[PDB]
Amino acid sequence: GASKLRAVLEKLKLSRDDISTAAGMVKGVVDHLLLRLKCDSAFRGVGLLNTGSYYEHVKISAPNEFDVMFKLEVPRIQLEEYSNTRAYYFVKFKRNPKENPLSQFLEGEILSASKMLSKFRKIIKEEINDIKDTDVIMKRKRGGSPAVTLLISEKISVDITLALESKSSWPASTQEGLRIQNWLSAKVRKQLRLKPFYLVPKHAKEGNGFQEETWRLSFSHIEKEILNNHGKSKTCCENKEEKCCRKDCLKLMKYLLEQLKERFKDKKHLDKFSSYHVKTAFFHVCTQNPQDSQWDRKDLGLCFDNCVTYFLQCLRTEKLENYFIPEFNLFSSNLIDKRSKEFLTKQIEYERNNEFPVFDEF
Ligand SMILES: [Zn+2]
Repeated sequence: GASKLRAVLEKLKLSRDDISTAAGMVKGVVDHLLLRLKCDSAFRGVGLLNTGSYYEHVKISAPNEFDVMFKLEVPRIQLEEYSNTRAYYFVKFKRNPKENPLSQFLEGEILSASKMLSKFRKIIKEEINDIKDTDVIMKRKRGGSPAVTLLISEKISVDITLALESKSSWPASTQEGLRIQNWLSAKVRKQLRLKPFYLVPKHAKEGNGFQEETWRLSFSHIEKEILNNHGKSKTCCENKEEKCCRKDCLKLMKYLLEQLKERFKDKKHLDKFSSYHVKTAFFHVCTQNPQDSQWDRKDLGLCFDNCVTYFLQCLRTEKLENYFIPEFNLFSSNLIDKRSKEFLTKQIEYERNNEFPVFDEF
């Protein structure tokens, strides 16, 4: 019916106009840090990957939560796959034309993420002390995950991820991924694979067996491009007659998971599940439902139910392929325990049967 769902979207947007003030505060700090990082020998070519102000909001429940990614271009990269995981690689250099300033970040022959991150945190920490025009402090240490957490005016938090940039062709593991031919045409897919790919140092809970010095592929820039150009029609959501509910279904699905995680934060068995699992499942639904008529504004309740049931199927069958790397199973028994998915399945099933009481009125 979406009468309830519409009411949900209306309160989430009222908080995003309040964000614009804090968004400018993020940009000011980010621009300042980039200025210093460029003055460093190793971080000479750093910069923002995508739109700096108002970057990713992993939490939509928390407007104060901010996510930022820094790109560092390194040419002539030799990627060695780690144990056929297909999502994690070792970074090596080729031929050594001459020693690079990045040689201070490598152990043995592989490029160490720990060394690069350590100096990265030190340079940032040095700067926020020299900033008294804007009250900022650094959080420590969040388990060791690459994200550096800063806090502006004691209310908003900003996570800064350092990523490597490669303008070479996408790895072989992404060959059969990004299947958007029926949805966004083979031309667009081909254009997207011409874009550079990115490497991100491993998570806090990696989890083993990981050598601790491997890097994970990142295509968040492609995901954003798809989100802003989601329609089968080139004018989708550019006029009143083509206002689909794709983005809304993604928000509701992300907000559902967050509300569930907040509800069971004492057990910490929904913490493995992140907004990226939801985001991954959503892209698959878009692939299975490429027509814009399958995402009509009037069928918001019906469209959201499809996203829910598909996510349920992914839990039961324990299959959730990475949208770019097919052989990478996000819901594999090695990444998340089976009891966790069954727990999440039961909770979601309860929400579907009782018209999602966790959403509203609140
Ligand atoms: Zn649209």
